[PDB]
Amino acid sequence: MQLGMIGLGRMGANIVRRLAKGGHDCVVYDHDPDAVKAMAGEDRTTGVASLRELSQRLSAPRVVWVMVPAGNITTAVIEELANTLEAGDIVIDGGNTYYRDDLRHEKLLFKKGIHLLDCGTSGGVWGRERGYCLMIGGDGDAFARAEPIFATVAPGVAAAPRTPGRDGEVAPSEQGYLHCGPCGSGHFVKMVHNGIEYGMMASLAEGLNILRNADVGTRVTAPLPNPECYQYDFDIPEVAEVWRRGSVIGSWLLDLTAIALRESPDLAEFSGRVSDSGEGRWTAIAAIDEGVPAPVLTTALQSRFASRDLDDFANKALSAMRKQF
Amino acid sequence: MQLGMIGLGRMGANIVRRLAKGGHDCVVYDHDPDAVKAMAGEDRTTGVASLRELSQRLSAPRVVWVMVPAGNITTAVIEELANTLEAGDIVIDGGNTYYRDDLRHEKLLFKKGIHLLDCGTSGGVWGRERGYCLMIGGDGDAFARAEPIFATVAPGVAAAPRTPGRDGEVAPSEQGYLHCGPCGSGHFVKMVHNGIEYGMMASLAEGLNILRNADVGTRVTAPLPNPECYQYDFDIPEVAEVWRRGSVIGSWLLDLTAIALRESPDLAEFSGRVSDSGEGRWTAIAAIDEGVPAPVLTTALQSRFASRDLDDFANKALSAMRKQFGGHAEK
Amino acid sequence: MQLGMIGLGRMGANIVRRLAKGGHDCVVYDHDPDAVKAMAGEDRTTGVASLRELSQRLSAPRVVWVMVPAGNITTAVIEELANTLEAGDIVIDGGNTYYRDDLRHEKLLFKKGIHLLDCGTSGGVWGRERGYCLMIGGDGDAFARAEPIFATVAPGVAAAPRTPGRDGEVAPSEQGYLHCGPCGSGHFVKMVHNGIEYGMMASLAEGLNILRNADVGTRAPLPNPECYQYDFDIPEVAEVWRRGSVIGSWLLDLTAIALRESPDLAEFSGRVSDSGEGRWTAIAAIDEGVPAPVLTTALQSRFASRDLDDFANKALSAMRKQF
Amino acid sequence: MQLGMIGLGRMGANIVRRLAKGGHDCVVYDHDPDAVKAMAGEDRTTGVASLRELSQRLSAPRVVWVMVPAGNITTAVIEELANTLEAGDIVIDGGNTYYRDDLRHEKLLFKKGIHLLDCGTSGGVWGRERGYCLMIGGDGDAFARAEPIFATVAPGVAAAPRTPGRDGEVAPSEQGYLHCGPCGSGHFVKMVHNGIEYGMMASLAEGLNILRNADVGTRTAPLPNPECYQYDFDIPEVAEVWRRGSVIGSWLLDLTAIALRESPDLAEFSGRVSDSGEGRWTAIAAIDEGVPAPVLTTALQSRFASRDLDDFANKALSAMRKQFGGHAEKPAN
Repeated sequence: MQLGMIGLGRMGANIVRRLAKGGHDCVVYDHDPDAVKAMAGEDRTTGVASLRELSQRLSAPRVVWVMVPAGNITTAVIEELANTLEAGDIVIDGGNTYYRDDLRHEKLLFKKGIHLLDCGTSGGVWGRERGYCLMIGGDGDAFARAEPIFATVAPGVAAAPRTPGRDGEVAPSEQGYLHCGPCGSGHFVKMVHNGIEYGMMASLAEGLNILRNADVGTRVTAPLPNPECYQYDFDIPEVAEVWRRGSVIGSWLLDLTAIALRESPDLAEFSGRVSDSGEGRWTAIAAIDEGVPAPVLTTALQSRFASRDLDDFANKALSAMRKQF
Repeated sequence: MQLGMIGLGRMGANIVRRLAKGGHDCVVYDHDPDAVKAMAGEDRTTGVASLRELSQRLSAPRVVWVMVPAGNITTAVIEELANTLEAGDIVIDGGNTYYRDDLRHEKLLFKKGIHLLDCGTSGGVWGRERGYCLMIGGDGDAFARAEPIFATVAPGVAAAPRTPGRDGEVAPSEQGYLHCGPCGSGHFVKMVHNGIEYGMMASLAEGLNILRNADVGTRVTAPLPNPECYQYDFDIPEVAEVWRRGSVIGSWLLDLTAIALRESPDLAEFSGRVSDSGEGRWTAIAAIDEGVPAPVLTTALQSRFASRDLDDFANKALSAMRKQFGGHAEK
Repeated sequence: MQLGMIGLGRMGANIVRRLAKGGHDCVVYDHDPDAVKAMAGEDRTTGVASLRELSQRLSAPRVVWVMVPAGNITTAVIEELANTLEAGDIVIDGGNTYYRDDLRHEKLLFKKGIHLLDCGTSGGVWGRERGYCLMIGGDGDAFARAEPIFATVAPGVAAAPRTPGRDGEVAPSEQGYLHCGPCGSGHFVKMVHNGIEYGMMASLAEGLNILRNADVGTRAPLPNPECYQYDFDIPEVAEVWRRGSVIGSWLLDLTAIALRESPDLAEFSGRVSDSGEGRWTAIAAIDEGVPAPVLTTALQSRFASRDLDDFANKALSAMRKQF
Repeated sequence: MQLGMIGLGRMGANIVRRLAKGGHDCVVYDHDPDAVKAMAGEDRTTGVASLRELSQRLSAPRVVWVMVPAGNITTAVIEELANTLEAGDIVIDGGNTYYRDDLRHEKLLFKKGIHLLDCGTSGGVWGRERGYCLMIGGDGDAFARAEPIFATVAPGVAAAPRTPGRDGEVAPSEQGYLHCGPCGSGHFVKMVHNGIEYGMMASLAEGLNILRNADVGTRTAPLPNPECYQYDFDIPEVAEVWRRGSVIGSWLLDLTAIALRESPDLAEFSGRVSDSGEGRWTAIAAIDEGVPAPVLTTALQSRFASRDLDDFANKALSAMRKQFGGHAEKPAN
């Protein structure tokens, strides 16, 4: 089965590799023409030179998948794609778009019979040999047409045991992809996956910090009562490892964290300045609009904010106040 | 090798059954003879009826494991194990003891030459099959002598693929045990293990709730701006399922969360009040003394408190303030 | 001078009665006739039953205060104030309008040349006497005209000793009112006033809660039950904190009242509403990358007090029921 | 009546001075020579430099106030006062002592017949003119005996209007001093008083920072609707406006107003914030008691990050963020 791909980075590319390698004709493209050549020289991949050439080098109805950076670069492509496509022609979007962005786009497209499918792509610099968890939202037939594509790019049921409970047969979710519901729905679930990520990383991270500083009763701000109760130097890299078998906080993020600490035992190569792509933020904003109390996820987000010195004016404020006493 | 076990509840019973089956001689004891009785028929196992009999039927040096209710039961046992065992003997506290409490137990035992190993014992009841992630603190030699036990209850390297970065032979951590350091350091890492568990769980929970209520535009206090954006009926169980492979948030908790949501889509039959160990509190008290920002871990802990209504006077003070300045009624 | 007024609840009515005693003419109206009845008797207060009767009663250029429930009911009165007014007419929105909806309300009255003064009104149900702290936005010159209103409902400088370093002439700020900037800027500052108000309330509430359970030893095992044997008299700590302490505040003063009436705050359920300004502040904060754990945590505590954690508590229970 | 003082920092002194004017006989001391000179040339004072000389210069039964640094030093001085004083006497520890320590100090001092009164003292430097909020614990009768000291060094009912509902005659509460209960009760309340301080300061600061950055729609995460965030607010004037007829009227607003008046970008100030320890204890009492205190505890945890104590954790996130999504740590602006 045949596909389009606008935008080719660390992701939009490694998509098309396990698309070909599975058994799919893929027809790639980009803005900076470097990415379109390297791909075109591998199994079942051809690098066109415009959005029109791609639609013409595909089967009607046409699947066309956009993994370009989010914001106004996404919007221009979708209002270009509008003129360069026809009816029956579904339009997957697997970049980090705000579920609400999708609402205006899918109206501009559902005008000219062009369909949108909001895709929640995750997996990263593993998603090629491990598969890319997708959370697709839109029309039920448009979805069904592409379902081939999605299975090829998911990790597949094999990736982990089936659910102690699922007797009978084996549904989308099990392999690693899901019609989440209508327009937005796709990206919405990706937001919250990211919410939980921040939360889950922060939990490990806070606990590891706790351990790292267990020795504060040797390293001698309040006057510490009971410095004998803080005399421990913890092999943080081994503690990370030990928790990998037979405990509860078993997780992919500890596996990576057990790596990163095997390589770099004091994570020196990282400064502290933690960026946030914006999906943490829209999860937090969702919670506040829904009246869902989410202090754990929203406080993981606020810790990143603080790690980039965005607490600055509040900190001057507190300093300026203490002086006045 | 040969071993003693005081306390035969679910946990202490299953350790002996992992140990005996893995070729270890296990002398058992409990307060409850019928409980002692259960571990007589079992291969390589043997009941007693006092702490002196125990140490007469155990070759010097002895290694006695204590798996009993934490606090003044752990203490009282250890206090007689000081009159029962001789010099050079070792006591394993696998219990859920406060590391600060191990600092008192260490000194009260080395005043009759008895080494105190503190073992932090995780896993649950799966641990009899899969093994118990262990965390052991105290004497480097006492550990070394007693290590064949820890290796045996441990899940073992087989349990998870080796870490990309571990070139060569198989280190103690990879078995699922570790000499974490001096006395108390096993219970300490164990504490923080639980803190993390509270954080990871809360992160999923809050997450699932944010899906649960995406439908908040459908039903219609704060005037929800742009309600049309919140009009989804999410299949939470499938969403939990799909994340299981190809996501970043893949975990044993997410697995259980997917099982739990399969059997009961809306968790309709479940409690709503969430209790807390105390390891979760200790972690938060640790983090404050060291000057470690632990907003995520602590706020998971205090979420638990708020679910047992423990935030109620605070709530009454907010409502009281509100009436004063705004004439605001409660709905 | 001469002023409109649409909505006569515990605020807008008590605004009028303050506006009056400082020699202003007021043209009241609210759905309920009985609402517009009571007022019609009070000084300089005129009981119409039509928006058009209202705008005919006013000597151009007009200025009309809108104090109605936020959301649709606010939009409804503003749309219909477009056709009820001409040009050079100022619309003072003193209700609890999301600043984003102020922008929409402004363009929609810039299409009849009607100035919007979005005014963040503070002070609650003490404001008839004590005055209302006010945070206005939109046009420098529309503000300029309405100014002598805004000083009347405000508390005036005399409400509190001048800031050390405040030399010379009493500024708008010091009188208890201020022009914050363009449209919205008024309701945006007020929004943030409420975010801070949530955090100050919660700071005291959580503190009182710690004292109330400091007797915890006399009833997750507690190490050292001898350290938790104090039965604090919360009414009296509240009152001692009023004089000579860092934490003196109006909210401490009101807390102190409430504990003198009700020492266990028995008549309050603890199910605590939030009216939207706390939420909009926390969204403003997330969008600007400003870390606000202390404010947002305080909001999340009101949600939890209404069982809005219920599904998550269920998830955690269901998880525990396995491992 | 007549009163001993040990320790003469920014606090020890200003109680002496306030009492003398209130008409009490002060006897003083603090190691440093010049500090004992400075107090000896004022009304009803008497700068000594033995502790034995001080208990001579005082008449039994006596009242000594202690205002030396918390921990080692304050315990040192209580041990030594166990010899120096005699039965029926009274110790006022007004230091930033931990309530758990007052319970040891009350045992020691009882095994020589003396009474401890623990006094939680607030106010700051303004308390010489204005007075100090005292929160006192200890033996009911030793309070009655020392009450006149407390009543003098407190601001008195005159400092604020009477609470509506307070009938009739002035309760001590209303003076700004309170017997909070038995030994420690006083320091404990002061402890929580400080937690609340952290909570109110954070709430003002986070607010100021939201105002500060309302301009972000003119100046990573893509910002939806940046037409929304185009405000350049006057933080010094908003701080000032809020002081009259609002809900967040407080001292700390008053101070923040002054600070922003002197310095409207707080540009000279560090943005590394200390905590003293009452805040840490308040957070730990709350955890011990199953009292959810996320607002106080986060105000606390916001100072720790302000001192790069979130360092390792941040590295862990950047370590995680790399491994999964080859995410790049963006440079230091």
